[PDB]
Amino acid sequence: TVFSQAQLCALKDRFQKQKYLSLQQMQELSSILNLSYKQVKTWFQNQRMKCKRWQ
Repeated sequence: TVFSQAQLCALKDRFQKQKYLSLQQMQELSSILNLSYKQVKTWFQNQRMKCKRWQ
């Protein structure tokens, strides 16, 4: 239920390139990292909610 440091890098890496992923893309990314899609899905949302200028 808690992301490893490498996983955080990988998610943070993509978010810097893409604030908005498609459902197919979030499924693809959750497979690589071995995390639930819901987990990946929530992560991006939480991430976007922190700043106005990422919305």
